[PDB]
Amino acid sequence: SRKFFVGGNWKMNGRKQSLGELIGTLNAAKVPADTEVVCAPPTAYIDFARQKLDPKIAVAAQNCYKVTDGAFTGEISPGMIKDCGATWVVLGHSERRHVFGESDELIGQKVAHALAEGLGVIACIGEKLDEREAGITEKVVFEQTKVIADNVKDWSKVVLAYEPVWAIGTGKTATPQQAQEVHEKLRGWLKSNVSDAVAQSTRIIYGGSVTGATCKELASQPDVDGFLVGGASLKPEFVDIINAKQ
Amino acid sequence: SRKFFVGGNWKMNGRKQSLGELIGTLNAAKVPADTEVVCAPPTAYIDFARQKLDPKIAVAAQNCYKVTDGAFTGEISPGMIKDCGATWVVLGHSERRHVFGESDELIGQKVAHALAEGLGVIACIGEKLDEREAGITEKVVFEQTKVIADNVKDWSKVVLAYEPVWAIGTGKTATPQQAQEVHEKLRGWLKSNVSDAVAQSTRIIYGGSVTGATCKELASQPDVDGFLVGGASLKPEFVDIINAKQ
Repeated sequence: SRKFFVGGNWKMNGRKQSLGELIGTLNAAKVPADTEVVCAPPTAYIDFARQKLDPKIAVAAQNCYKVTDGAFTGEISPGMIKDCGATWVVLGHSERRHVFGESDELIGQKVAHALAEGLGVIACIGEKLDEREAGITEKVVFEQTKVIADNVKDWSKVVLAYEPVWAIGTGKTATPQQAQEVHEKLRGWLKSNVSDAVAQSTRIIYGGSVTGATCKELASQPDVDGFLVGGASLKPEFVDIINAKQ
Repeated sequence: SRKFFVGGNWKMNGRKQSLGELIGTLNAAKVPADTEVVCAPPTAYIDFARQKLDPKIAVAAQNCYKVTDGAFTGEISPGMIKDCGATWVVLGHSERRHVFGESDELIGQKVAHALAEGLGVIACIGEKLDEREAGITEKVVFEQTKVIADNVKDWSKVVLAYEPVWAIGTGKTATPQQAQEVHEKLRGWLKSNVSDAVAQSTRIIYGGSVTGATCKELASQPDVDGFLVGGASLKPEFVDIINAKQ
């Protein structure tokens, strides 16, 4: 049994007014004892969000760089994230890979550094539509997962998030069975490439479309251990998703 | 007369404690009249710094993206920057261009968006060593400045910062005469391609190595209107540089 994990990625949305209201709503929510909840605010608001959020909810940064301090204008380090009271960082998000061209190697180095500095890591992988239709879903997600694994010595504070990028605004959508299919393959890769123990214990969360209407069936899939939620994470709907297994 | 402008780019350095100390020292400093001082904290600390800094000192973000909200995990918008009480953003910094591969096109789009949203912009340009040695300093900085300028509709909100990347961490050093040479070329470019008014009124600040021992000679150069200070901005030496015209 792996502990249910629900992360909310606020992306680049919100201001203090709107996010304060959202945080009020989340603070009022009775968070299930068996569910681990994490919110990832825009970078300018990590501090603000951590101050306002009840400690029952953890805060994540949406990205970080790979050294503790340096001449990297516009970046932040795991040390700063921890200093702001956040305990997680999202790494390798599809938007960072594809819009900002972050390489597997760079993401791997970020993972190693974030873990070494005491953060938990939500490490994201996922294939694009062209890749899925060319039939290389496995080649792609396995290679992304491998580079992440090459940089994980301890999987205790790692959560893998599968993003079906092929279903983001493409005209295709993933069924719960298709999500389950990839999650199972990913877990199989962990078994065959790392260990049975790591495969059994590592949360693989779903980063596809999830809403109040769909969260229950997705959460029931045997290899789906939770969610990295997009737009719904900014709405009272997020609470329904937190309640997915209740 | 152009108002002397001193910016401190903290880059990816510091934590609440050390930055709190830096801020205390800055608050206690006597800033000369007619000197505009701006500090650019790491993104996680924009909010923190603005809360702690005397209102006499403005806060800048070190980067932003080109739309107001959106699916850009890890980015922030001019709207968020303003919401945290900051009034400037640094754009096109050498580290953004050369470590994170930000294109001129992207930088131009960011400048346009930040200005449309009512932020001030510190727009950075500068040539690398291989460019300097190839004798194409003017070609490079002129092309960078052109993209910036094509995306400016009100120069009263812009400061241009020349970074001699060729001298920074290469082992080469820039003299006051070399800085002045480039600044005069840039002002002449503004005069020829934008207007006489804009050339006369626009601050062009020097973003190369500056110490307490070099700042007065640099600030005495006719076309040098201040500094974008790097590492020294974290130290008491910054106050000396603020007083370069004194």
